[PDB]
Amino acid sequence: MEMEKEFEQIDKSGSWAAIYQDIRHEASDFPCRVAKLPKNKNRNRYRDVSPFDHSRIKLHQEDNDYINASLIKMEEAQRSYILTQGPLPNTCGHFWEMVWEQKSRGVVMLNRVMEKGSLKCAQYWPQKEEKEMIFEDTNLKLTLISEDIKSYYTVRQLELENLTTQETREILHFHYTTWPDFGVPESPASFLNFLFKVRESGSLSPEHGPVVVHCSAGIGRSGTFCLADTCLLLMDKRKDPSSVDIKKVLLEMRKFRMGLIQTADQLRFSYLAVIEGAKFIMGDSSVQDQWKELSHE
Ligand SMILES: O=C1CN(c2ccccc2)S(=O)(=O)N1
Repeated sequence: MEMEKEFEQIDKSGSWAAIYQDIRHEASDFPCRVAKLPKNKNRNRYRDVSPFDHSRIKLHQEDNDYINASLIKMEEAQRSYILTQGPLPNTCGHFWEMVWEQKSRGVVMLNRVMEKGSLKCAQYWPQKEEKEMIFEDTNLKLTLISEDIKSYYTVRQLELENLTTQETREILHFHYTTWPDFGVPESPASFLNFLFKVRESGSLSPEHGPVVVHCSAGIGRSGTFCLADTCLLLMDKRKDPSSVDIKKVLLEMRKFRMGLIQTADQLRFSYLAVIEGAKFIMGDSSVQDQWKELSHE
């Protein structure tokens, strides 16, 4: 595959930093006016990470429709994702409101509530079934139905209810717990095992709203996850891994949200995951169980 040759080429000349910095230089620049309004200062976790006005998700409420989230619509691949920051103590209600209004089925969390001794995300979901959460502001109820804890990730079945209409929906929460901030997965096997788990749940299917993906800022780890998934989907459509230009795809994604993929090594890891994942797309069913093994699930 073209990417495989390119990989060795860059790896040989050890120029990932140069390749990565080039993408940053070419990346799109669009207005983030709403995000910067004074009334929204307390709705942003990082002053330097904001959603573009053109692709930001709007909450369905007259008061304030702002939430730090972006709709990444990949027209070519035919899949959309909503990338957002880890919710703040005051935006947990906004977060579930977004999940409801956008009709999402799954939520992918790639960070931990606490990392490097600091709080990177609010405890926005219930940890015990007996203690449901109620969000007054958005009038939503959230209950833990069950959870399947594994070595490095946990899958929870949640029940989201619109207290206004009393409708109920099943939300699946996929939590990757071993992906360090500004870091990379333990191995592509571990990452791919997790991605396919999300895929097998139907959370990424077009019959549901876009899956919600987030880490702390919603650009680094979240970008890596989406880049890998989109690239695998593309070569799957054509059944031709050579037709995928990883850098072009990343640049296309960056038209919807700034700074996707935060380090040169996260870019390098992306190449590894996609090249590895190609094995499955090309008809090798056995590698999935191979990944499950190596992942030390
Ligand atoms: O790897 C990373 C680095 N991130 C980040 C990006 C900007 C500020 C703070 C943290 S992320 O939470 O988007 N994932």
